[PDB]
Amino acid sequence: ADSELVAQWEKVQIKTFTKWVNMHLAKKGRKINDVTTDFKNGVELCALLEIIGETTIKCVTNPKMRIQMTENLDKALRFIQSRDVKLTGIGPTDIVDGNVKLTLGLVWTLILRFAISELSAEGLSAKQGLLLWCQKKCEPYPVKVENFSESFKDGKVFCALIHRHRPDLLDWETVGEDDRANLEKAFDVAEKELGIPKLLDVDDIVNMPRPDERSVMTYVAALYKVFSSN
Ligand SMILES: [Ca+2]
Repeated sequence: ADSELVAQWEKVQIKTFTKWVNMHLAKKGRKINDVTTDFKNGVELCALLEIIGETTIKCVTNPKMRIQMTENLDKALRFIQSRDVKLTGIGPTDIVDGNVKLTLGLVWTLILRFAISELSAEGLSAKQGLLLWCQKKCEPYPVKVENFSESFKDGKVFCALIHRHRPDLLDWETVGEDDRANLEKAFDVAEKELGIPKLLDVDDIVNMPRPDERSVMTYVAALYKVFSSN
């Protein structure tokens, strides 16, 4: 049983990555509907990189020629590899033409670079550090953190992550066997008391046999920032 739910994970990852883009685009009054269509001219990708890159690359803000959109992504793809990112096989025509697997692949490289990179340690993938991070925060709690898919489905781990850091924000006696209740618990606390938009749609977690791994990691990257000892 994979083919229909692989299509479902793609829908979900589009929504989560879109909402993750908007999180940064909102810091300047910008917003997009759909990451698979809204980077096709390069403007909002250049926009996003300026915010999270702390640079002013000059893009053509209302491209009327296909040439200008393509050149927009030239400047975008240039800057990304200036920040030590390996672009597997993504060129500008792949995003101007609106390819979904390569655009999601691009955005995931930005999430990995600008949201999770701090957790890679010379032989530890950024994914490895993040999970080991959660695992050590969740030792006190009756939860297993083995992955970023099934371990996060029922909501207890999102609550432990917040509770271990800020127990005034969340009561551990109120988490139970109702996944939707726990998920709404954590996402409404993080959204009101930590500054984190609801990048995960509760429907998309409760509904599927397990969540999209890269979506969950993106929300978890956001929790990781909000808890910085320094
Ligand atoms: Ca929904």
